[PDB]
Amino acid sequence: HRAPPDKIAVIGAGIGGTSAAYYLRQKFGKDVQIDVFERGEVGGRLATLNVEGQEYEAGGSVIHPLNLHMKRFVKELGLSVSQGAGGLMGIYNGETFVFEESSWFIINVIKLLWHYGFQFLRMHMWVEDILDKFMRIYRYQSHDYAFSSVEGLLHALGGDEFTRMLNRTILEALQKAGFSQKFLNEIVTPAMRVNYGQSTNINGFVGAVSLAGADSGLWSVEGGNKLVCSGLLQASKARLISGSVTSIEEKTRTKQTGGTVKLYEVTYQTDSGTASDLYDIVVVATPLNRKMSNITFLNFNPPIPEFHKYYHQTVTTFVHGRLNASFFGYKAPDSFTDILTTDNPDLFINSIGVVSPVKEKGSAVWKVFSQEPLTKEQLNLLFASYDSVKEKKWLAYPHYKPPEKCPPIILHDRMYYLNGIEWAASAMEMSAIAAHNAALLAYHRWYGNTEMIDQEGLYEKLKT
Ligand SMILES: Cc1cc2nc3c(=O)[nH]c(=O)nc-3n(C[C@H](O)[C@H](O)[C@H](O)COP(=O)(O)OP(=O)(O)OC[C@H]3O[C@@H](n4cnc5c(N)ncnc54)[C@H](O)[C@@H]3O)c2cc1C
Repeated sequence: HRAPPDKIAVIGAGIGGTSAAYYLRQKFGKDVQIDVFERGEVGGRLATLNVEGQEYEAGGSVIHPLNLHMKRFVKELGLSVSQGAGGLMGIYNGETFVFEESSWFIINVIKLLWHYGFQFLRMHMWVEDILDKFMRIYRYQSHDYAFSSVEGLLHALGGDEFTRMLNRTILEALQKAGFSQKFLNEIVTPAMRVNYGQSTNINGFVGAVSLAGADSGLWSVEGGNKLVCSGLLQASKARLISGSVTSIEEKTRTKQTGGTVKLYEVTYQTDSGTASDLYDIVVVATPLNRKMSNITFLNFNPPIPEFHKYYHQTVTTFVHGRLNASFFGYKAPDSFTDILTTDNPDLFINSIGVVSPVKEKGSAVWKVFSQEPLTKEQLNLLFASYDSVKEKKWLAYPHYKPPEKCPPIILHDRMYYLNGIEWAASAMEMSAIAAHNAALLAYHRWYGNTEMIDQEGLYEKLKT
């Protein structure tokens, strides 16, 4: 038994930050002060963007059914789900379509059998086994077990298989599993491009998450994914502070009872000028690039270990206007919503797809993933006409460079960093798992419940 903490800072009003605030509240009780910093708008990558009067998801867009944190949250917050359908889908290689979906599902079955055989089925079954192991996390989190390291977490779910996938490229992985060069370049690679704007040179684990994201049932939050952030924030009853955190420094206190412990001074800038406050615990729920969150770490002993890592640029470009169906090879096209690309370096886009707005109400609204800002020439070559154009540059996810070691969860004595998780998978639910885990870990670390940390073979014992 020990003194419960007075103040906790959470840096970042992301889905990660606000999820932390929520779970912290659940572990430390109503008493503890929780402050969430946000230099920008709540939601971070779950922003929207106004296009001819309506809001569209510009960052985090869809949510899988096995995203239980987001499911439980939308339920608890009483938000509505925009579980819509989609449309038609094709893969372009820079000459023609290696594959196009038909209106008859049986046609599609036939096409995919001829072109790929059972590889469609076999990937499914390989992915299910990965997912199935991964779902163990919920049971462990519902029983409050924590993990000090993204690797250790994965190990606890899938054992060595999962830690080896992290160090493998999803290409290596699927070749070792006997998937064909054809299927890898025609199916798998486009999926990587659309999802993570990178090729099959990304973490096997990320990649398998990616491939479940072609599973069906998908949905989004009606009104914006970013509502989930503000909704949790409210429901956690944390104090939201608009300011760009600049610096974080250890100090020593003096508990009335002659204490001598280590606090963290967080300095942040606002309109008015500089301001600061002292915290017993810190959770960083933003990436630690100097381009993404300029926090300086002062007088630490020992120094925070190396989270130095780089994210990948993806530009979401929205266009109200009609496509150039002839730029993909149609001439007189009888009658055609999403185009994915193969890894052809003559292409300048990752994907291009008609979108619906967040609210629920040709020449329509399109969404273009590109590595770089689209030039006038490329917009013109892309669309016949366009009334309006909107574009956000998004350090969106890691530049997965396997083999590599995920950034720590523990930066210091009582300072935790959840965005390490991205290097296993960048997704909404992944931020939620990390936040949950980060909260548990901090709690167990504060109260010294070492029986609850880094416990292996949990699933067996927890299994009936
Ligand atoms: C283009 C795109 C598409 C995506 N599509 C999907 C998808 O289809 N499905 C899915 O599940 N996920 C998707 N994601 C991921 C989704 O956005 C998740 O939210 C993501 O894993 C975490 O992003 P975040 O900013 O919400 O969280 P975090 O990165 O954990 O939160 C970062 C927060 O910290 C704040 N911050 C930064 N610096 C400071 C500072 N100095 N002081 C205070 N606050 C600071 C930021 O403003 C932000 O709010 C997508 C992301 C992008 C960019």
